[PDB]
Amino acid sequence: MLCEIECRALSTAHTRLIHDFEPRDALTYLEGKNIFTEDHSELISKMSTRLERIANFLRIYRRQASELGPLIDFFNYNNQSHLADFLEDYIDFAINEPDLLRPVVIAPQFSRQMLDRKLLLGNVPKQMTCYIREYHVDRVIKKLDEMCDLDSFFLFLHGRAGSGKSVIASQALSKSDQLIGINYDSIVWLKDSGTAPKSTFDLFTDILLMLKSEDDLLNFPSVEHVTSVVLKRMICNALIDRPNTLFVFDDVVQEETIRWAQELRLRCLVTTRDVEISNAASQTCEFIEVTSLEIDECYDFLEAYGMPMPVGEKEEDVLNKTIELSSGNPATLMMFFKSCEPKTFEKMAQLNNKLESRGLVGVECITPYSYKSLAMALQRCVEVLSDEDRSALAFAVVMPPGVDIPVKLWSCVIPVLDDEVADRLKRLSKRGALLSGKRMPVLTFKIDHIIHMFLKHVVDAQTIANGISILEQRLLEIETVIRPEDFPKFMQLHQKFYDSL
Amino acid sequence: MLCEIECRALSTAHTRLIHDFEPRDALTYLEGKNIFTEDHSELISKMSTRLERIANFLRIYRRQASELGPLIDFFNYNNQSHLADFLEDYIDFAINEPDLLRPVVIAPQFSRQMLDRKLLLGNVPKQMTCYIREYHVDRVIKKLDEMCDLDSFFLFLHGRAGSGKSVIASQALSKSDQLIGINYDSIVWLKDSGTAPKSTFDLFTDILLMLKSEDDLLNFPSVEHVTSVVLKRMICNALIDRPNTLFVFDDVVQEETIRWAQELRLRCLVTTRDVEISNAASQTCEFIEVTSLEIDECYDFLEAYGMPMPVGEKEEDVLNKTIELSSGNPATLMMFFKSCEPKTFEKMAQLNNKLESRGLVGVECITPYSYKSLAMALQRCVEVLSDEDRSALAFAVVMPPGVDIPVKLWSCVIPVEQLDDEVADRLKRLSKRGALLSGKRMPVLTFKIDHIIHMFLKHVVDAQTIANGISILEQRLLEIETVIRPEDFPKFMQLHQKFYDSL
Ligand SMILES: Nc1ncnc2c1ncn2[C@@H]1O[C@H](COP(=O)(O)OP(=O)(O)OP(=O)(O)O)[C@@H](O)[C@H]1O
Ligand SMILES: Nc1ncnc2c1ncn2[C@@H]1O[C@H](COP(=O)(O)OP(=O)(O)OP(=O)(O)O)[C@@H](O)[C@H]1O
Ligand SMILES: [Mg+2]
Ligand SMILES: [Mg+2]
Repeated sequence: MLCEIECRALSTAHTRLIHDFEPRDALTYLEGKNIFTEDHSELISKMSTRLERIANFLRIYRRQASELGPLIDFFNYNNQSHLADFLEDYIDFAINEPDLLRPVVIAPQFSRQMLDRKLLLGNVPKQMTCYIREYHVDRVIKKLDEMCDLDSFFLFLHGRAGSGKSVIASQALSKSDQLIGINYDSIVWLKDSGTAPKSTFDLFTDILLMLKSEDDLLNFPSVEHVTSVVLKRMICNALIDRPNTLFVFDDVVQEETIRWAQELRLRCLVTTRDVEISNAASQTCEFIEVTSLEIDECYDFLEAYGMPMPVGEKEEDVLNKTIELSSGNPATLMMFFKSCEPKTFEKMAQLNNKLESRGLVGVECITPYSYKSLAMALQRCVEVLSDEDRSALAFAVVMPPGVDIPVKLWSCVIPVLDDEVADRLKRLSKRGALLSGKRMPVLTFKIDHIIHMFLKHVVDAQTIANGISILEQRLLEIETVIRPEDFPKFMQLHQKFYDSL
Repeated sequence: MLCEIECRALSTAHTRLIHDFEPRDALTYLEGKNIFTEDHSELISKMSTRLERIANFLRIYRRQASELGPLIDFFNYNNQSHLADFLEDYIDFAINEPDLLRPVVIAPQFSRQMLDRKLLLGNVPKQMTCYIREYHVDRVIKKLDEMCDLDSFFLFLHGRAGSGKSVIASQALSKSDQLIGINYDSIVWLKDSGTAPKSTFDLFTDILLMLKSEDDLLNFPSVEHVTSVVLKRMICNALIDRPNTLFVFDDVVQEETIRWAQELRLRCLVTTRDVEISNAASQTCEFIEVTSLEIDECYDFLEAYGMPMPVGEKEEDVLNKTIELSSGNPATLMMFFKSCEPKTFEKMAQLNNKLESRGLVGVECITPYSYKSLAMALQRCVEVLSDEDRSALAFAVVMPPGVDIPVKLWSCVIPVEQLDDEVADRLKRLSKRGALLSGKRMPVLTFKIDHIIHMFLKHVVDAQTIANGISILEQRLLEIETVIRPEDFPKFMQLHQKFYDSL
């Protein structure tokens, strides 16, 4: 055999071996330099046209010669030195010059390549135009290039529900023309939502078909009936073709799906609500959290969608009302714009009210989200919890939202040393991100408003009157500052908040 | 047919028959040396790609030639002597010079990028990164190289449940680049869990497909309906292609599965809870036990996963609490880390408590194990026991865990002339069928019971059945530290009243 460079030279010099070069002329000389067999020679010497005696002379040559020499020592001898010189020069700018082009651009316009073509068969969705989160979309791409060498790995883009985890993939894959082509060769993107015990197999049924190209979606058999093991090994098969290929698993909720991408040794990205699905993986597991929208970042998001900026004082405040409500949440923001009809501080403030008094359902819209209001979405990240975690949850309604509070101070309204309350609470601000893991000054959690007006218009009416009474019970006996235990027996600073019941 | 060495040479020299070798070139010459049929020849001469006219030329060749000769007497004639020479050398370091074959005509092609390949397709799972048990992973690989010559054999990697038997295979196969390529040519890895009377056939249904390459997973017929005998002989068929091939049978529990790998004369590794499945084998049966984690080894496991080391005294003790609890058990350890939230001696000691008072379910996690808590796992190794062994088991809760005690001293709480030699008999069947106790011979025939293998029982046996074993204890109990408690002082088990209080 030869190699990519030695075969690449017979590739490069081709509109020349088309114009002038009779193969027969070389047969006698190459049956001799022992790079042919008499069946070979005649096999090529009796062809109808030359494009045959040439394509056959080339295909057959790249097999027999211990190198490319006994062919330049022929174009020289055949009055065709003008050929053997080109090929000589090509051997020189490869073995003497250790450089040619690097995987880059001499065939430009990846604008429908890396874009359109490669992305659309990855089923990547349209990236976002009118706002882009730098910080994160950047960090991601970075943590990708870092691993494009690695042989299998898990990138967890964990975050809040509806909080815009998927858009950043569509952006961080569509923005940079390196990830596709350069770092990774192809892309395959599947939304999971594996709830069933069968969704997680079936996902990797449609991946196998995401792989299987036009190469028989007709011959698509009864894939539906195959063993877990057969489909799996039958993907290892289909994988020869797609080396350095990247999977996006938009919205995973089953941990079996992750068990699967590590059984299969897959390079994958994951967008998920629940983070602990990563324990199923003993691997290069690296994560990027998707914070509630920073107080500065949101502002920018606003003007991005022609949304008016504060003139006075208690009008930016009647905007801080909204950032306070949608405690940093893209999708519940988008439901707003879409539903801020006039666009005045006026009609926005009508809504700040519809919210305190109709929860998330008071903005329920046709947002580009696959959900009406957030409530529809959250409903799920709820039913997933343990019947025990579920209980301890819907009780922590009765609270100060956007207020930082001690563990014992929570122990009062919660079911079961109150070290176990501490335990559930963390399982929560982890399994769908619902609170706050704050270590110092003192082991305290929080509860945002979005993650509240959901609860608010969702828990059985009596269950609130009950949590509040259960509050006052303990509550007795013997601003940038956490409220100490010199003054716990009264939660009266927040009587204010507590009035709204 | 040929054989493992004659077929192993066409296996070894393969990134060469990929780079340069047209099968058609050999058809005319082999229809002639009478090692083909005209249907055969055209059958291979009209293929779309060469990887076909090559895989078909190889599969078909290993059938027709009384030996491998009429193929080296061709690569010589086809200007491809650089091939026929490799294969000549390979015949030489097998029929003349034993041994020199692996160092010489095999290693200079070792490719660490080709493991990975071989491995993904053996369905070997990702080896473990952040901790590796030297002692064992090493011993294994050793006991493998020892047999890569042998024609069929059983390596039993027996051990406790969840105690990390399978990880060591993924490591001992993925760490050393000799086992794959050098010692053994290819690898096939299947998790058994054969409970049904049909799981054990079906396993060897999916192996047959593990073998059958892209060569018709489309044409996969109604394999489901074939006789035991036909599938079996139909694997002997499929085996011509995979000589020196290694099977891993992650977690076997049916002994029929072993009857099968010895009917088939298979080179296999086995990870298992129950050890007696080896009696079904009259063979080179060699075993490696997987001990509870050594008291030093565990420590290392800890720091491996950024876990804090003892500053004071009764804080390493409130670590020795945990090693004492998970009486050397990887998977029940992993459930811990995953669930040691802050990571302080504090929050770890909260858990030392959740354990004494919620058994294994007090750490039940999403560990990389295929089980929540160990309990889910053990449940099985339990329902396997004989209804009689099952009884004698759940009674030996009422005990001192991590305490070494006499047989008669057990005879008291256990079911069944007048000689308690039968208690002795069940107890051994136990620390063998899932490893549950302790086979200690001298000073005196005594067993033990670890804590993990206890807080399972603890939160599992019917409440009354404990109040009952304890009363049944005191009954006999009367009548007429590095030292076993003698029989001068048996009538009182009061040293362990301490332990016994927790009831
Ligand atoms: N420019 C933008 N960048 C990021 N997110 C945006 C942008 N514009 C709007 N969004 C909001 O995010 C919504 C969809 O977000 P996304 O699907 O990423 O959330 P998610 O966290 O993936 O939720 P899930 O995984 O549960 O579907 C949009 O319909 C919109 O409400
Ligand atoms: N080297 C290791 N590093 C970290 N964790 C380990 C290691 N070995 C074992 N474990 C623990 O054990 C789990 C898998 O254990 P393993 O599969 O080895 O046990 P097993 O004896 O095979 O049980 P079974 O026979 O039922 O498969 C891991 O998810 C982890 O919790
Ligand atoms: Mg989405
Ligand atoms: Mg296992």
